[PDB]
Amino acid sequence: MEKRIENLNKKVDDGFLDIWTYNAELLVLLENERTLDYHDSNVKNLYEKVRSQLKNN
Amino acid sequence: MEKRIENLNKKVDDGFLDIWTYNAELLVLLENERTLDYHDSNVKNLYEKVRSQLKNN
Amino acid sequence: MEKRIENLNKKVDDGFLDIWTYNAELLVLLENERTLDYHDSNVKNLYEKVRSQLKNN
Repeated sequence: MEKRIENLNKKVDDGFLDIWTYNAELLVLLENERTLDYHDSNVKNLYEKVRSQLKNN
Repeated sequence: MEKRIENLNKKVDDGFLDIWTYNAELLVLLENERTLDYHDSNVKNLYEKVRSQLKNN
Repeated sequence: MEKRIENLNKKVDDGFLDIWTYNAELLVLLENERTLDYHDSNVKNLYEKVRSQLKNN
């Protein structure tokens, strides 16, 4: 019998991982082009959010 | 006893809030650098999506 | 009676669609400004992730 709640929890975790992994990859490309300055506290704040989310997943 | 569906609903809402809050913060940094022009209707359309999602959460 | 698991599954699918649609729209604006180079394999990798996610939803 289908474990509906376990499967939906796994779908949410996996989906959140894919979303935060994409956010990390875009942010590293924007920092490499220098679009955003890694020295700026507002940019550091973005980086810390993505990092926090990936370690949590 | 664990309220599994209530807890998974709270996890989804909280996760969506964190994702849309990040989208808003990146978009304001890209508009401040003028990478995207706030005058452009396609950029306004992004802004309205993030705004709609944050008010809904 | 409320179909709680069916409704939470629909909320997750719809939310993921809105998140990946936003990612696609931002990436096309950043490629149009040439912030990111569509010729770069790392940028192609972003594009393929968003594309994969939208076709799956």
